[PDB]
Formats: sequence, C-alpha cells, structure tokens
Amino acid sequence: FELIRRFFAAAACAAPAADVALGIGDDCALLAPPAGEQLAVSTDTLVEGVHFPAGCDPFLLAQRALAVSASDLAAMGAAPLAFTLALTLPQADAEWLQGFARGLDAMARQCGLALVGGDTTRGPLSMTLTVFGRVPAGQALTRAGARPGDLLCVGGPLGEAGAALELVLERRSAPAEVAEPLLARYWTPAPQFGLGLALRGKASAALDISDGLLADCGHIARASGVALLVECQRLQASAALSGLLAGEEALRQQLAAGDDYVLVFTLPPEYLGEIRAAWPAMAVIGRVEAGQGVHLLDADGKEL
Amino acid sequence: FELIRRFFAAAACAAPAADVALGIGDDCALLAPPAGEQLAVSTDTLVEGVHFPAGCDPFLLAQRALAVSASDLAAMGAAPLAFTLALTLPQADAEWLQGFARGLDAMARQCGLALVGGDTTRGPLSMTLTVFGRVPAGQALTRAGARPGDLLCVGGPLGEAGAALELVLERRSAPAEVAEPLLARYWTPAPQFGLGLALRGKASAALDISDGLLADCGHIARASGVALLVECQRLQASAALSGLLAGEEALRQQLAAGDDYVLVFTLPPEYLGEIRAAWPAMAVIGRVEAGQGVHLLDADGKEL
Ligand SMILES: Nc1ncnc2c1ncn2[C@@H]1O[C@H](COP(=O)(O)OP(=O)(O)NP(=O)(O)O)[C@@H](O)[C@H]1O
Ligand SMILES: Nc1ncnc2c1ncn2[C@@H]1O[C@H](COP(=O)(O)OP(=O)(O)NP(=O)(O)O)[C@@H](O)[C@H]1O
Ligand SMILES: Cc1ncc(C[n+]2csc(CCOP(=O)(O)O)c2C)c(N)n1
Ligand SMILES: Cc1ncc(C[n+]2csc(CCOP(=O)(O)O)c2C)c(N)n1
Ligand SMILES: [Ca+2]
Ligand SMILES: [Ca+2]
Ligand SMILES: [Ca+2]
Ligand SMILES: [Ca+2]
Ligand SMILES: [Ca+2]
Ligand SMILES: [Ca+2]
Ligand SMILES: [Ca+2]
Ligand SMILES: [Ca+2]
Ligand SMILES: [Ca+2]
Ligand SMILES: [Ca+2]
Ligand SMILES: [Ca+2]
Ligand SMILES: [Ca+2]
Ligand SMILES: [Ca+2]
Ligand SMILES: [Ca+2]
Ligand SMILES: [Ca+2]
Ligand SMILES: [Ca+2]
Repeated sequence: FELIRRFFAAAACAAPAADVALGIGDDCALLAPPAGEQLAVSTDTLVEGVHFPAGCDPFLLAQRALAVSASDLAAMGAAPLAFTLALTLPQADAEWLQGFARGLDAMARQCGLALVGGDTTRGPLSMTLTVFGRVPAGQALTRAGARPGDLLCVGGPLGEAGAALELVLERRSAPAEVAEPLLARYWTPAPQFGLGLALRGKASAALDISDGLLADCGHIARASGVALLVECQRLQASAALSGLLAGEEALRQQLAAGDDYVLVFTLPPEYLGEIRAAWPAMAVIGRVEAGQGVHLLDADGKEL
Repeated sequence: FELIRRFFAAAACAAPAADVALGIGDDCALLAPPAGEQLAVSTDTLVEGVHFPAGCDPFLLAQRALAVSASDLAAMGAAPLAFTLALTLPQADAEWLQGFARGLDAMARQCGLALVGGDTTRGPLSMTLTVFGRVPAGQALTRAGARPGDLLCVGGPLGEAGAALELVLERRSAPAEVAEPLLARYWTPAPQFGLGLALRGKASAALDISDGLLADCGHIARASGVALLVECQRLQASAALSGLLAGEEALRQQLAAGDDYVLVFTLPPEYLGEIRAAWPAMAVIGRVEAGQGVHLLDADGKEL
C-alpha cells in the first residue's frame, strides 16, 4: 500500500487539476466534468508478453501504456482530462515502480492527463488504464458516417511501430540512429489529440489504428455500410520506416502491423485543404465507394 | 471480435440508458453526466487464482467482479450509473463468454449499472471493471472526517465471505443450506448503495471493507488522525456465519477475512437512530477516540 502513496499519490500527474474534485486517496475519484460537454470514456489492457516484452524498462512501459490508451480519446475528437491506472504486479519492486511512475508522469504531462485513481493487485504483470476526455455533444468522431466519395486518410506514417517491434524483440538489428525514431513510435507514440480536434465537424468517420490499417478500416466499412479502397501506391514509407525496411516488407508493416495510434478517417473532399493545413502529416490513402468490405488496390486499380 | 457484439453489445445491460449518449461500438463511450453532480470513478482488477478460483463458473464470476467493483461507489455514497469491462482471456470460449455475459446482465440489472464499453485482450485470465456513479458536490463519503466521540459502525454482518472462501476452495465442508447463504456473499455480494445514500450528510467517514475490517479501519484512522477502537464483544456472528464457524474461528474471519463489501463508517451519536431506522442491518462495533491506530479491545477494555 505505502508504495502507492510514495510513487503514485506523490506523482506529478496526480497533483490537483481542473475538473478533478477528488484525486487519489479514497474509494472513488470525483470528477467535475465540464458542463455542456460529454465525457469520453475508454479502457485498455496491456498484457506482458502480448503488448510489451517481459523484462522491459518500466519507464518506457508506463509511457506506452498511457499513450496507447489515450489514443482512443483522439479517435473520438475528445480533449484529454484524466485517467485511472489498474496495475497487477508479480512482486512489489520499489525500483521498478519508481521508474514506472517517472515514465507515467512524463507521458501524462505531455498528454494533459491527470492521474486520479487506480487499483493495485498481485498477479501476472498487466495494467488496465481507463482514460477520460471531453467532447461537445454531437461533435464526437464516430465510425458510421462515411459516405461514397469521401477520401480515406490517415493522420501520419504507418508501419513504424511494427518495424520497431522487430527491433524490440531483437528479431532485426539496425544502426542506432535508425532504431531511435522507430523505438520512439513503439514506446512513446503521440496520441493525435490535435488532429481529433481539427476533425470535429469535418471527418465523416474516424478511429485509431491499433490492430492494423486494413483490419481497422473494416470498422468504418461495416459501421458505415460502404466499401473502403486502400491504394497501394499511396502507402509511401516514411523516412524513419525506410531506414529499416524496403518494398514489400515496409508495405506489409503499413498494412498489418498495427500499433500505429494514428487516426484513420474518412473526409469529404471539400475539407482536404483545411485538414492538410492543420495537420500536414496527414495523407490520402484511398477512397470510399458504395459497396462493402475493405479492398487493397494496386497501381492499376486491380484488387490484391 | 464478433463474440463481443454477440455476447456484450447484445447484453441486456448494454441497452440504451439514461445519461449514456453512446454505448458499445466506438473508440470511446460517451456519458452525459447529470448536471450539478460529480462523477464518482473507481477501477478494480480481479486476477485468477487471487480474487477467484481457476475453473469457476463464469456466470458467478461476472457477478462477483461487478459487485466488488460497484461496492466502491456505495463507499462514496454515489448512485450507480455505468461501467466498462476490460477482459483478458487465455482463449475465446463461446460457452464461457455466454455464461459470463449472462451473469454480468443479472448483477448489472440489480445494480442499475449500464455496460457502456470495455476492452478484450489475450493473456492470463483477469478482468478490470471501471464503475461510474453520481454524487452531489460536498456530499461524498470521504475518509478524513472522523472525530473522537463518533460511533464506529458497519453496514452488515462480517466474515461471511471469508467463511465462504473456505467452502469455495474446498478447505471446509458444510450442509447445503449452510453453504448457500455464505456462497451468495462470495459470488453475489450486494453493494450497499442504499446505505451510502442514507449516510450522506450523516457519516463522518466511510469506506467499504475489501481487505479486512481491521486493515480497512486503518484508512479512516490515518486519514482522520484518530484512534479507532473495535470492541470484540460487539462482533456477533450472523446466523449465516454461525452455521459454519464458532468462537475464535468466526471472530478471526470477522476481523481479517475481507471481501465483506459492507461499509465501515464513523457516525456522530445523534444520527444512530436515523441510520438504524433506514438500514436495520447496521451494527455499532466500537468508537473513535483521540490518538492513532486501530485497537481491538476485549470485554474488559484491554487491548489484544
Ligand atoms: N496503481 C495505482 N495508481 C494510481 N492510483 C492508485 C493505484 N492503486 C490504487 N490507487 C488509488 O490509491 C488509493 C488506494 O487506497 P485504497 O484504500 O486501497 O483504495 P480502494 O479503491 O478503496 N481499494 P479497494 O476497494 O480494496 O479496491 C485509492 O484512492 C486508489 O484509487
Ligand atoms: N469485454 C468487453 N465488454 C464490453 N464492451 C467491450 C468489451 N471489449 C470491447 N468492448 C467494446 O466494444 C467495442 C469493440 O470495438 P473496437 O473497435 O475493438 O474498440 P476499440 O476501443 O477501438 N479497440 P482498441 O482501440 O483496439 O483497444 C468498443 O466500443 C469497446 O468499448
Ligand atoms: C511484445 C509485443 N508488443 C507489441 C506487439 C504488437 N501487438 C500486440 S497486440 C496487437 C493488436 C492490438 O492489441 P489487441 O489484439 O489485444 O487488441 C499488436 C499490434 C506484439 N505482437 N508483441
Ligand atoms: C480464490 C480466492 N478468492 C478470494 C480470496 C480473498 N482475497 C483475495 S485478495 C483479497 C484482499 C483484497 O484484494 P487486494 O489485496 O488485491 O486489494 C481477499 C480478501 C482469496 N484469498 N482467494
Ligand atoms: Ca477504488
Ligand atoms: Ca474501497
Ligand atoms: Ca485494447
Ligand atoms: Ca484502445
Ligand atoms: Ca542518437
Ligand atoms: Ca471514433
Ligand atoms: Ca484487437
Ligand atoms: Ca480493430
Ligand atoms: Ca476503447
Ligand atoms: Ca480504438
Ligand atoms: Ca481492488
Ligand atoms: Ca475496490
Ligand atoms: Ca437450498
Ligand atoms: Ca469513502
Ligand atoms: Ca489490497
Ligand atoms: Ca485497504
């Protein structure tokens, strides 16, 4: 118990914060959600050996856990507010917990997220973070509004965290300056809060890419009752990705690595200029048509 | 994925509900918290082999997980609103998930809790539930307000879930009619929502008993800067507990079993009649004095 007060109640991100009436210390936290906005709520579990490697640095792990969880707020166009941390520990290592809380502080500061509570238990290493944000009624980015003619877009480079995973698992090697930007996408992805806000009233549908580009395109296609067409030639590897992989290897990571935590969204053509101006890292990758399913097209428009 | 729609999106407790603008289906749920009240937020993890036995009936397990999590809302005097379910599964067994969702529905209905979202992952069996409730500002039951002279009270019989655990783990046996009420306290404890509401403006401090009576009395003693005195002679075993255990065995379970999910609270003497009238199952177990720590006293007032 005492390590909770020492490491988390005392953490910088657990300090008093706006819209938080009561933080760590009681049976519940108390939020005063801003009047006139809805509260966006999402929860994510990271499991040792599944979402991160055993033996990893806890300073990095805490940032990854909070970032991948906070990304679902950006996927709704919500502004960040607070979170809770449920932590399951095989043993209560003070030095591990110290590094974990240090990394949690760093990512929470960068995300504007107040730590208001949590839970600590014993067992195989796992953590579940529940994040809270605010969005005006009727302005949240949902998945069901895509229409034929909409552009299919992403908020940034794809495949970088999958390339990074090869390095993390020591299944591939790279020069240090190639590894560093890719490892940053795995351990410290940046939730695309600013893009989510910019897409309010403009994107017809949106979510974040967690499972993988093609898989997660499926949610828009199914919820909206349309076909999504991904154009292979529009999947250009970033400089960072290209430092490690080429051709088909890079393409496969873009299509199916997941862990990107960039938004995939459909956009009426009339808003392309506004979103390009507000978020130059966005890219058009395809289009929406009438029909069903997700379709990958080659340079000639033939299905793969 | 499809089992989520089949078993949880289709669950009765996931139906449209008041103050829920968006339930299951997107990257976040959207809550419309009632204006003029704070949102109580708590999260709990249950780990296989720690908080429930391997191989157990999922219909019972789902009720236990939600009830023990919802109890923290009662511990703040909050009225129930909604919850999310993060579930980690070693394998996706359709019959297990069906029973789990059936039990989740039953307990969620009895608790008035809408299922609005969650997360599903692979790994050693675990679940983290995050519960949401509402409480007027300034009326939540906190831990720091106890004063010397306050009565120390609990909301119901103690030790019953610890007695039950002996049966659950097959470390003890009992006639069926003795086992049934105790097993009900382990698998389906009733969060004391009505008591939490009745204690608004009356209890000086409160929390629920999860770790154990003496351990959890420590939180009030430390937060309030007082001594809590538990009177052994006031720890009378219930009929249900007495069906299985006697004397010291029953007392030890009352003091240290935990898993009671009844409230422990301090109460100004002038409110005893009101709380007895509203919640006849409550019991006075001791008193608050100036000083520090938790103290167990015998019939003669000597410390044990
Ligand atoms: N890993 C964690 N990170 C942040 N806050 C935490 C963490 N674990 C616990 N907390 C918070 O720190 C306090 C722990 O005190 P405790 O009395 O154990 O809370 P609780 O919610 O009543 N525990 P329980 O009902 O037994 O699950 C609570 O306010 C928790 O919300
Ligand atoms: N065990 C569960 N119980 C209840 N709802 C769940 C559960 N698992 C997932 N959900 C919800 O069902 C939907 C699952 O769709 P999905 O697109 O996978 O959501 P998500 O939150 O974007 N997934 P991810 O970002 O990869 O963690 C979401 O609305 C979840 O909140
Ligand atoms: C050590 C390690 N770290 C990361 C990964 C990548 N990874 C795990 S799960 C998942 C999909 C989303 O999770 P879920 O399916 O639970 O929704 C992805 C892209 C890995 N394979 N190994
Ligand atoms: C199979 C099984 N089911 C239940 C129990 C009882 N139990 C586990 S943890 C705990 C304290 C609160 O949890 P925590 O310490 O994680 O806060 C209690 C009372 C058990 N020992 N075994
Ligand atoms: Ca809690
Ligand atoms: Ca509690
Ligand atoms: Ca997830
Ligand atoms: Ca997520
Ligand atoms: Ca360098
Ligand atoms: Ca969305
Ligand atoms: Ca998944
Ligand atoms: Ca998906
Ligand atoms: Ca989510
Ligand atoms: Ca998502
Ligand atoms: Ca707990
Ligand atoms: Ca709890
Ligand atoms: Ca019977
Ligand atoms: Ca309380
Ligand atoms: Ca505990
Ligand atoms: Ca405790």
